[PDB]
Amino acid sequence: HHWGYGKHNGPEHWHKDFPIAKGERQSPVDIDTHTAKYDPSLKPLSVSYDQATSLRILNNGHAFNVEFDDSQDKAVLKGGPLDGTYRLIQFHFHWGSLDGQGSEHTVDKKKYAAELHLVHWNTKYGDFGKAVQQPDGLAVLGIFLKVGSAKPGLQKVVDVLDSIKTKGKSADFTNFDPRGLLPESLDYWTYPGSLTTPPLLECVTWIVLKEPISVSSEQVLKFRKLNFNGEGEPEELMVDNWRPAQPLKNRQIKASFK
Ligand SMILES: C[C@@H](CNC(=O)c1ccc(S(N)(=O)=O)cc1)Cn1ccc2ccccc21
Ligand SMILES: [Hg+2]
Ligand SMILES: [Zn+2]
Repeated sequence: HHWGYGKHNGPEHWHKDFPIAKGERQSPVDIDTHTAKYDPSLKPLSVSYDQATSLRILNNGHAFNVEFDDSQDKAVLKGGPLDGTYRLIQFHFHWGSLDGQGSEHTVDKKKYAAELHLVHWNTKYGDFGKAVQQPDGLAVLGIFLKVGSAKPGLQKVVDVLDSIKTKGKSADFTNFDPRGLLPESLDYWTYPGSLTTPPLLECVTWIVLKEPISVSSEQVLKFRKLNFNGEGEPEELMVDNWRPAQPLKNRQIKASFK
């Protein structure tokens, strides 16, 4: 009865309504560093978020999304393994109920406390709706979060969570700079995959950053006080909204560094 991350409608049940869940290029996957192939022909990533227009933040019952104005080429991603220009449309997180779990992708079986997804769509296709119908329609920039010192750029996001506590609530969120959530280095692994939540469409080129960002115990704690439920329903904490690693099948993970 509409997907979730619970015992009764969680990841292992998604295949009943979304048959593609057992396909050939499903995400997330485990990054085995010793089998990733160094590819010297990969180009440096090109992140241009200087004219980024954030609009609002909302709780959709699965996670919280900060949306951006993508009517024009304001914030894009170019280079790396990409072909063409991809527009930033929204970013969201996946997190756990404990510091030792949260991320969707793992590195050599190791799980991080959470994972950030910056979602972009191929401008060649006109609009997001069309992009989700093509093999190279999306580009998701994934960043891992580990518990340590505080991250300044994340605090503004943390402060407003109280106003979007339950399903369906939103709040205006203008003038937010995404550049405050990037690690120093832009080295990455890349592979062809899918969305990690229903519809689970196989239209994504995944770009996972090697270097994770640090956030405090207090910062992640705040994420854990959100609700899956809308106002007036019984309370169900929003935690562990992540999908388990899927088999790689016949794909190869390419690294941009040695
Ligand atoms: C795609 C959904 C919207 N979902 C996403 O855009 C999305 C983006 C990134 C991730 S993640 N975590 O992999 O980065 C997950 C979801 C709408 N929608 C629902 C049914 C549906 C059918 C056709 C087209 C769009 C449709
Ligand atoms: Hg697709
Ligand atoms: Zn995601």
